[PDB]
Amino acid sequence: MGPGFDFAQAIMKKNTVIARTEKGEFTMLGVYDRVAVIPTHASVGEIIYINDVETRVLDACALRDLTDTNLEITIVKLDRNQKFRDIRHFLPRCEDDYNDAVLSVHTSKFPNMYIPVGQVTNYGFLNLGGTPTHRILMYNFPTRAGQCGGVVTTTGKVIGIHVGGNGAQGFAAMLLHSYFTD
Repeated sequence: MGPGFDFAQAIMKKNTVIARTEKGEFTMLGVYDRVAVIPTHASVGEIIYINDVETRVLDACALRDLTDTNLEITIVKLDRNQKFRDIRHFLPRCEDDYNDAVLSVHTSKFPNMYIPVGQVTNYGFLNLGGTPTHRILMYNFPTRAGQCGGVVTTTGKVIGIHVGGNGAQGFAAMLLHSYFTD
């Protein structure tokens, strides 16, 4: 409807796949080459389904900060025959607050879903499903089951992936450029 949704759509159409693990279907953001991200609670194994194709996982790393605190981001390298468009130049370098963000989801259950979530707070610490978690972004939308892995964007930046909610607020794990240096 506007330039927020325009940027979000451009990311969804070229840089997302549907990932299925034993824990469900997730929006998965492809970042560069065969490297993607997914919430750590997806519990990625040796094999994952990507757009319903059986795919070997070449490497998977559950990120933690240097306080050894969960970040709730898993980086996955996929044995896929095709590279993602490189979107690393759209990743923020530092922890920040944002105005006017969109949360975008693409699954069997929620195809082509775009939610204007508004102001995003650098929340920091969250007890997420009982796990102390750092680098959490917060937005005031009643997000629901099925939105995990959803991509959070502003115009020109990909800032996070949706990892939880409490019925009134939603929470995303930050994406930072430094996670994807190669």
